[PDB]
Amino acid sequence: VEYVRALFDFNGNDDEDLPFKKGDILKIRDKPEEQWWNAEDMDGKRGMIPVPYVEKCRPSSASVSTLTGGNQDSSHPQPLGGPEPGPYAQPSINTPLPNLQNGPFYARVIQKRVPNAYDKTALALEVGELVKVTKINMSGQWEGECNGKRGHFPFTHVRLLDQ
Repeated sequence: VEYVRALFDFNGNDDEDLPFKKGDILKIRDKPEEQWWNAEDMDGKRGMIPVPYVEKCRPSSASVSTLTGGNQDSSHPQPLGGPEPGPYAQPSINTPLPNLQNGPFYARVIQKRVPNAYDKTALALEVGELVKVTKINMSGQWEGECNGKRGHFPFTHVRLLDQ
């Protein structure tokens, strides 16, 4: 309900963010939006936080483990011939993952397939859908989340919304 647990690590960095790492318990103070929530550290520090990076602290179903013991390792590339280190002639910077990514916001996937959280964890979506990328490690192949269906995929086929 109120306080939440961050088991996705955030390790932010700013005055308007609440960096954490280690099932930290952060109390909610103000939630202007639904995707983001203003939390407070256990020390007395207030900073924003990506909601998806926490569970919500609310039991109901069995097996709380949302992924405990997954595959932090990224999937190998399918394309052969190194098409390009970035997107096609894009006068903009719609490059894969710039840094941390503005999100977890709302991305409009315009080019994917039909994978199974088994194949390579690769979430399942369709051109004209949208996923909320939350997990972001490297600046290339990271992970995301739509309807729980987490996985990986290049940002070279999405159109970030207006949040």
